Amino acid sequence: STGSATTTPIDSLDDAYITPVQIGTPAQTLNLDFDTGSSDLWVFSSETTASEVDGQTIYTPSKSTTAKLLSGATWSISYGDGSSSSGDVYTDTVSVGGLTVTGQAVESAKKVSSSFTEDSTIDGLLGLAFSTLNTVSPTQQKTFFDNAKASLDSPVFTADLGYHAPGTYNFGFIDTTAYTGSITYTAVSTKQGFWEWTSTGYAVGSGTFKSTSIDGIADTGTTLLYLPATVVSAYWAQVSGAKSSSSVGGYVFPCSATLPSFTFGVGSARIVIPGDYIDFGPISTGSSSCFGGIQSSAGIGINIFGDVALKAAFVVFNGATTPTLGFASK
Ligand SMILES: N#Cc1c(N)n[nH]c1N1CCCC1
Ligand SMILES: N#Cc1c(N)n[nH]c1N1CCCC1
Repeated sequence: STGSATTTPIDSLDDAYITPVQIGTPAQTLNLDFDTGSSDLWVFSSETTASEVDGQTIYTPSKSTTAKLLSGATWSISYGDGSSSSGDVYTDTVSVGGLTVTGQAVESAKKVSSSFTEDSTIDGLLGLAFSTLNTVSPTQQKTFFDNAKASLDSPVFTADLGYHAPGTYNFGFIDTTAYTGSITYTAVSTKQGFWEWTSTGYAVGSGTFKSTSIDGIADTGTTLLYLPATVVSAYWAQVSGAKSSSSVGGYVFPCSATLPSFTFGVGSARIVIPGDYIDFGPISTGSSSCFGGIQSSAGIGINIFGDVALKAAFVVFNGATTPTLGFASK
């Protein structure tokens, strides 16, 4: 089998992407944030504290003839950025772009933190990292990909995120029309539960490529590109007037600037992020200070190849026995 679904930016800055997902019988369609940096499929629901719902579409398991309470199971997730959610668990039928999994764990939120409440466009998360990070207790549950994998034509999914435009998540096949040149594959460590790999270096603008190993994670659920402070300083040094602002929370730059591109290495290959992709707009409405899309990972403990990086590529998440990651230009 295969599946193919369109993923759409939630706003004009590509802060996140939402993908429609069918849950239950009859189908309840929710728009979920596909997240290769976490491993829980959780949703706003009829069980979510009323004051914590503000415009989201909710899953109502009592209206699904295929929903079953997973007795005794609870879940609780605290994301690196301080957001959180928790609740109980149903199994139900979940379909993405025509690919159906029966008995998928659908984690129903009883509580969500304010950042989730405030984003009316995101109805939940669909985790695509390794199932070892799944938070359901006392019996850990599998991700949608892990459940689907054996049935797929090939044990892979691909992320093709758009810049200020829709893109695609495919399951089970590689669309050879969706990229240019060749796909370069690179090793993955699953030791921390992530799609963790090592970039071979970087360049700023038309500058020389610096060969240096940068370990990090391919994380569709993170907006920005978080890299070591040395690398990030070298980038922003090429933008007149750029500075790191503790009050704003990272590097900002004059909105009148033209940003240089940023290149990252994948083996001997190179992925070029255009300068425009690194512009996250005014820090507040009407400001002439703009927020940068490349930021230091120093306070995080891991480098993160988030949407800013991934949207410059066609990315293959190869879930074979020894997983790998592939990147192509597009
Ligand atoms: N922090 C964090 C994070 C990450 N590294 N990947 N996806 C994250 N999400 C937080 C909000 C929903 C998804
Ligand atoms: N201002 C500023 C600043 C800072 N506090 N740390 N790094 C900075 N930059 C790196 C090159 C551009 C400015």
